[PDB]
Amino acid sequence: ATEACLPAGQRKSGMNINFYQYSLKDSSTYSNAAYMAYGYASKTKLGSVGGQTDISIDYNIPCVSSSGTFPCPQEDSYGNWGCKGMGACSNSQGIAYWSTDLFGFYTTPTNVTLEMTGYFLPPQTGSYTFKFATVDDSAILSVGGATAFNCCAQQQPPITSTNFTIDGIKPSLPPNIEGTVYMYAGYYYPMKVVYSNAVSWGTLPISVTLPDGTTVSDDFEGYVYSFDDDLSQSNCTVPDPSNYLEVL
Ligand code: NA
Repeated sequence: ATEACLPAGQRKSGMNINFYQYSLKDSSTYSNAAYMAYGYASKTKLGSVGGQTDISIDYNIPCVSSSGTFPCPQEDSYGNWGCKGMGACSNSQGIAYWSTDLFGFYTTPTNVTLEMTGYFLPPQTGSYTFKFATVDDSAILSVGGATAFNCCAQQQPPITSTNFTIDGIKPSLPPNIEGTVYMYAGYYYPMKVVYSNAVSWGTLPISVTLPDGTTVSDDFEGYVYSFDDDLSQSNCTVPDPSNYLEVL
């Protein structure tokens, strides 16, 4: 069974996002499981935002044209280089860019690592299939109190588990990388996404298919929550929700 939790403190809507330094055009650091599970936090912490319910990433670099500067959808880049409907671009694909596109935090989405944490609250008991439609550049998803982070300890340093629910670590990988978790209604499941980009475009389309077959994509409002740490809440961890002994 996947470990879940019952935090007793004030629930907040959305995930916390911590941002950490990642070097432009470093294509090797994020290829390692240890880095993606926890090593990212040994680099400089850039900052954080909270309360985020729209969690998909779709970062497009600028195209500087005489008609102005506009983000170029990845699929519209061509040549050496232009953007369809904009002509040739005067700016490089290969430098850092500053934007608030990631969760409103002003940083360099071209080169950054971020950690999303929160608790997923299943409305229905059954099999949930999480998916990343594509990954630019490297990402993991972990679900469970022994795999994502410890119950009632959302804000602590990362745990060392490499038992990822979705392993999207840059070796490129196929599209539509998926991992399934059997979940019991009403229990709060620790959830961690770590995402990294080294250059240019960044993409992580996150979705989950519910037991009833419906798909929730990008906007996880009503499903994801945060709690401030309470390391003193003795009963918080539920190692096997299918054998929890009290009334939920
Ligand atoms: Na990229």
